[PDB]
Amino acid sequence: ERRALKIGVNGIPVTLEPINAISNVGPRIVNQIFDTLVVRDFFSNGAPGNGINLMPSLAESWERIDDKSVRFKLRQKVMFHDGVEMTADDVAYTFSSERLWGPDAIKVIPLGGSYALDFDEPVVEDKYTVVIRTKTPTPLTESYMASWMGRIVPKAYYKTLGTAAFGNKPVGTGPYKFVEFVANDRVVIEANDAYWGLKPTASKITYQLVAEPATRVAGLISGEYDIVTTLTPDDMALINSYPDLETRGNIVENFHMFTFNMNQPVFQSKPLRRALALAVNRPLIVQSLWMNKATIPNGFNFPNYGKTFDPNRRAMEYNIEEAKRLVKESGYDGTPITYHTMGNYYANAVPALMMMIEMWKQIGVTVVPKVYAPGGAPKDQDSYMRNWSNGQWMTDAWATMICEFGPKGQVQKRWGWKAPAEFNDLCTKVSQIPDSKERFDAFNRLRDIFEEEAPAVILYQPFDVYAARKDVHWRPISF
Repeated sequence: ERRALKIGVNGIPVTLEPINAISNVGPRIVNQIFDTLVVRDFFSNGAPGNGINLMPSLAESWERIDDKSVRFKLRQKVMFHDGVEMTADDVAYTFSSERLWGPDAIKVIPLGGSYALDFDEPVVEDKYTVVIRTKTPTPLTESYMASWMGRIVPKAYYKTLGTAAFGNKPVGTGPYKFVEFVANDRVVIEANDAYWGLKPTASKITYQLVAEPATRVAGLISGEYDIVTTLTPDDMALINSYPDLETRGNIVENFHMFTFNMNQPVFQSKPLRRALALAVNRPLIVQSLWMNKATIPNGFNFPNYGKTFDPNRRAMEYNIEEAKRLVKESGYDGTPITYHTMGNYYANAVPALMMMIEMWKQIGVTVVPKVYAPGGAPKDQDSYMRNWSNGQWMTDAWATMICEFGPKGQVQKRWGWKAPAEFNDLCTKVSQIPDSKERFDAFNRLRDIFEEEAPAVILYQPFDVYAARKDVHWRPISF
């Protein structure tokens, strides 16, 4: 009745601490180990997979008290995997200054600051009642608690171990409990039959890194894997020709990109960054490698932003006449520039890069691929161009333009983008005003600045494909 699942994955996260595991490969594991206060009903209001009504989870109920404060009434007798009962203390600690958004917390959850709402210290009213507060008004508290920032950690155990060591031996309240983590290789979790919710339906889950997609497809065909991730539309015909197997594909609320180390002199200024951006022929890449199933957004602008999505925004520019003119202006000597990619951690990363190398050769720039295996990431000083993705994890344009690219983010702080002052002032402004024409127009100005500055270059939203045995009716890979 309960089988051990073997999942062939594109990558293994560097840690299982839930915030530091935020990546394309960590949530699928940490979402089984941990729970959130509330969850999104992805099928609410007729939504075919990405709906937004919030439903109870670790919180049985919740009440917004005012524009800064939300009271959560917690489920009782919820046990962490080590037998310690979850209480309001744990929830308060999860969103505390000490763990998440204060100055010392920034050092160990480097991105806790940039991804935190403007929290004030939570208040514990009683064993099962906590109030989550913000120093300034924000309507996002409740939906943030359903996000990948909201996974609840055990205060005593986490504080004792510290963020790094906790990430190697995580304890949560989720339906599966930690067994093993071998860096760059596998994670094993096992059924938690003390789970407060529905009993787990698998006895154990092993996430095994299988770097090459063709090896993952061959492993599903041979029965070595029950489920495999991060395939492309091109793999679908072969898999679906096996009656026992099937594929599932969808546009995901994530965009692939390439970006730059702007601490490097070659990328400290926008001309050469923008030149590389304007030479990307996105429709050709989508037609060649994605069977025309990947979507090209009209800027840093996605429908899940709701009131801050602009359906009439212009397309991102393709102008090799201007790209050639900007290469000449930059004084680009012709020196080869590396583009680092961890194989096909991102689906079609290497074939899209090879097509972009040809496009960049056509505008006078020489880009050379530097393909590395998991754990072989270069030091920041050795990184120039690289690929990345951003998951659009809020129903508001604050994520990821402000999270990642704003003044508190890693693109400016770690990777050296010296953003125009109007950009950082607009980031500050949008975060202190409600949904309105002012806020909507402000995000459009930020999008315009993003395209002019090219701290990153959006490629497309991938058509993510996974595959599985038809007789495997539950798949913990987080669509």
